[PDB]
Amino acid sequence: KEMPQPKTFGELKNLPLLNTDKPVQALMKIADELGEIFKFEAPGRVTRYLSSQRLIKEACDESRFDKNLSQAPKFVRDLAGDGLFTSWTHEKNWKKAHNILLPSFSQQAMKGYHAMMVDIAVQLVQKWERLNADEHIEVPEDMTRLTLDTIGLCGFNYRFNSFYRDQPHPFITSMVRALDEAMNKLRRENKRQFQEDIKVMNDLVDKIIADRKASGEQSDDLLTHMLNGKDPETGEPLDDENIRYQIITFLAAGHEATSGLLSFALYFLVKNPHELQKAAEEAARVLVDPVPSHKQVKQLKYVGMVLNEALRLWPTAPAFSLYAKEDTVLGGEYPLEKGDELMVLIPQLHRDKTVWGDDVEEFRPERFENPSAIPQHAFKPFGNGQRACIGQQFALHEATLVLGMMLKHFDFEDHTNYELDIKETLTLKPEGFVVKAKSKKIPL
Ligand code: HEM
Ligand SMILES: NCCc1ccc(O)c(O)c1
Repeated sequence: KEMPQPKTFGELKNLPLLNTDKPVQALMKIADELGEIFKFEAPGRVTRYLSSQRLIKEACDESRFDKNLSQAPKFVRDLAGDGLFTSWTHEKNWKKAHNILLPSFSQQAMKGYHAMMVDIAVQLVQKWERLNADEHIEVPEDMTRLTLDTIGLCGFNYRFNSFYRDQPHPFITSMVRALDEAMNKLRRENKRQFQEDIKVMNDLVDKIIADRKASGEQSDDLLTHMLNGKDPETGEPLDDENIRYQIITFLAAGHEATSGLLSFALYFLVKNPHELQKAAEEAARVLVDPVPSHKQVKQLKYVGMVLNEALRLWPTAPAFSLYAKEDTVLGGEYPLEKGDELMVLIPQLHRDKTVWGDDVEEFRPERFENPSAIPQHAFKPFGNGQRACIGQQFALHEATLVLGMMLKHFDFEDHTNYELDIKETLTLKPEGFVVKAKSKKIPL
């Protein structure tokens, strides 16, 4: 078969369709019009956007396709070097870092990060306790303070102290503006600003790395695990520059996807008072202590379904790219040559009615009551295979912990009847999402 293609702009091909503040949402509507697969061209490039489980299940075959650096990864490499998110699978550093870090990202390791995550989670609860009557919460704003701070502490025992600030730590300022300057190229002076922001970031990370080496200190952070770890295959440790790239990667790549998830989840729950009540009821039943234990977080199952359903509707890291390792036919109908690229459009996958049923636009956490009912590769918010999100257990333990506590400690009002507005950076979030809290007065 011959692939549909969206509207073209003379010599710029489909490029100007990406000249927009909301390009994922623009691609979703094209997929609505054109179906499970379309060709997208720009000067010098072509890729194909996939939307059906039928096709994505083959694109997720790792004997046939591997991770491609385009978009999210390629421009981000300018700040995260050959960290895990921005390295090709065949780069020696990717496989080294993968084998060394997998153990520090498992469910087991979350027990070691648990206390630092509760540290920051408590600051968030205390902030909201301490608002006056008539004040309100800026949700993605507070979520982003929390996830950056949690990553900083779990990653390299460094405190950005975001809940003490109107103006973020200069590193965060630099990293935010550096992701902005990366993302903005997707369509095209402050080149020396980027160079300054990179240098702010490296100098800080290399400092903490040297300081930790000089001190000999052992703590419960990822930096300790990186300075200590040896790859079983090569027998080598990571070098100091690579360790710095990983720390920046966890911050640049991990914080926003995770605050986005918390924000959408809260958005869905306030728009669906029956499901908020069910999740509040589980939080009260389970979180019986002043501060949550790791084990109690594992017990918040409904809260976990809530998060999964939020990720289904609005996967906050919304697309990833693959290349064909050899000539191959996709779907029985589309021949591809080696090197041919594909984009997996996750929010559209997650709306595949053949897989989810007809109610795909509905918020329904009970969909995830039995995960084995979901066909393979139908739900991919953490990507695929050996290149899937190393931070997934981190991200979900964090979101479950935090949502669980917010639900234990507060009732919520959508006091403005907020109209969803999805801002896109490298990630997705509900821009301007605001709520009022009313404390249940449960002491920490
Ligand atoms: C809800 C939050 C998150 C979502 C939805 C998410 C999603 C994803 C996705 C889709 C990819 C695949 C990218 C690709 O194929 O090009 C990925 C990779 C990755 N993510 Fe996340 N992520 C989240 C949180 C985090 C956190 C908290 C960390 C902290 C370390 C993190 C670190 C990474 C890294 C290092 C990779 C590359 C892994 C590899 O290729 O070896 N992520 N993530
Ligand atoms: N760790 C999440 C990093 C990330 C952010 C945006 C994306 O589109 C993506 O594929 C991955």
